[PDB]
Amino acid sequence: RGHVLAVPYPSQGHITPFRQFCKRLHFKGLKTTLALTTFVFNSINPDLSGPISIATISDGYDHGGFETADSIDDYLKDFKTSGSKTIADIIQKHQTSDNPITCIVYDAFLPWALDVAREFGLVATPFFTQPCAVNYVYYLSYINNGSLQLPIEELPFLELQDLPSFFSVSGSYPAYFEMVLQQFINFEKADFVLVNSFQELELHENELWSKACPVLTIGPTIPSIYLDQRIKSDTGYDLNLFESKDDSFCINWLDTRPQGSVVYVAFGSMAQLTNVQMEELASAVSNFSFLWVVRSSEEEKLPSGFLETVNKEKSLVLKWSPQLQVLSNKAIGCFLTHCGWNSTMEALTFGVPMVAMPQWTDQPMNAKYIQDVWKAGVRVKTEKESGIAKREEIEFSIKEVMEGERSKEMKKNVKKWRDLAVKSLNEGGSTDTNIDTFVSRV
Ligand SMILES: O=c1ccn([C@@H]2O[C@H](COP(=O)(O)OP(=O)(O)O)[C@@H](O)[C@H]2O)c(=O)[nH]1
Ligand SMILES: *[C@@H]1O[C@H](CO)[C@@H](O)[C@H](O[C@@H]2O[C@H](CO)[C@@H](O)[C@H](O)[C@H]2O)[C@H]1O
Ligand SMILES: *[C@@H]1O[C@H](CO)[C@@H](O)[C@H](O)[C@H]1O
Ligand SMILES: O=C(O)c1ccccc1O
Repeated sequence: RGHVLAVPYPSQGHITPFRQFCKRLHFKGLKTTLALTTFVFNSINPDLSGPISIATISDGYDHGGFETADSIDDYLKDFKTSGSKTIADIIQKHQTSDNPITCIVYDAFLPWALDVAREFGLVATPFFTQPCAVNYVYYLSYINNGSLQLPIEELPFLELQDLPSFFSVSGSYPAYFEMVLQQFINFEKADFVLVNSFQELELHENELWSKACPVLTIGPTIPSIYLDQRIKSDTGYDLNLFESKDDSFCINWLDTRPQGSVVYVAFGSMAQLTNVQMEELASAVSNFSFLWVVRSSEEEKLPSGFLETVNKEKSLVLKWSPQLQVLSNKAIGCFLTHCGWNSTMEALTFGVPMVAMPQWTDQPMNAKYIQDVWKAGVRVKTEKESGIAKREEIEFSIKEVMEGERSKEMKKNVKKWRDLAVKSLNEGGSTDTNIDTFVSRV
């Protein structure tokens, strides 16, 4: 008779793994309530794929969300204040109910949630939505104090341009940098540490980070239908902040294309590219058959007249994609990606080789593992005066994944991950066992 209150950070790349993890807990017999901010809750269009219980909380920006904050530091500060009160509201209200909350799974970005869980005598477990290698680097910085020493002794192959953007773009995003460092301020006092990865994907880094902490890999959070198929209702991502266009057009359009012919291009839910970068992309893209996601707020930055000179026989532009169905479609030749962790793990488990074009935060690390560890893609060369990828380098990287000699080797190397993820989610696998360890304790 346990009840987990799950609290993601209010963004798509964090709500999705949290929701998928709750579906796994429901399948194991554990009730969950998902705590969403009021702005996010009123932004979702509910087409559910499974049972869901949602409580709303506040970050202090119910009306406008993050865009109405004065600054990133004010947003996180108000969210700790408002979010701590409204999380406590849910726990207190449920204390006289059939199933009082017994545990808080909270986003590692929000370590103040452990203070609330302690105040009510609850089990507390941070949930890291980024891979073990990224988190371990941040842990090493924190136990120093905000500084990392290259080379990292137990990971000597990493260079400065492989690190999270906060290290290589000096002074960038100081409040977000303090946030990722402060994920470890009280993890000492946490019962477990949960991570959206699976052990066979980063054995070395999972082993290293586990010496410091009790870490439980519980991923990948990809819907059950694509992998182990143990959860029959888990057919897709069902908490979308972005309207889905009514997905059939894009997937009908992909079915007409020859196998491996389409270059899929997407940058996640919040990355913003410059006009100069959009033009180098739009030029490089146009030498190929492509499916490119440009979010509605980014359409301004494409060259004027572009969305009409597209060749509609071979190519298509969307505001948002059904990315899971896109990546499982065999018209896809390769994935030009910003290397957000969900998109990386989705590309890996589906066997789609990548052109890595990291933009910031943990993306450079994922780009490095994509190219040099998993050997499932190549990283675009960026010119150093700008940080920008020129169209000729973007085109070279696409062709290297689409057709070169290492292209054939990268396709077989990435096809191994599906069965390893499936094995991990099935009975007796590392993730399935780690979920049972967590459920037993709760
Ligand atoms: O057009 C799109 C682009 C992204 N995604 C989903 O949005 C999530 C993006 O998370 P990620 O960690 O890759 O990037 P972030 O948005 O956090 O930068 C992923 O689950 C993708 O499958 C989608 O459904 N349609
Ligand atoms: C972190 O700061 C960045 C700006 O540097 C914000 O864009 C980001 O806000 C996210 O933006 C998404 C839309 O692009 C929303 O889906 C998400 O809820 C919101 O958190 C900040 O988190
Ligand atoms: C932070 O800056 C990056 C570029 O470095 C951009 O991709 C994001 O949109 C912004 O939040
Ligand atoms: O939403 C994310 O994926 C994210 C990742 C790193 C830093 C800040 C963020 O909002």
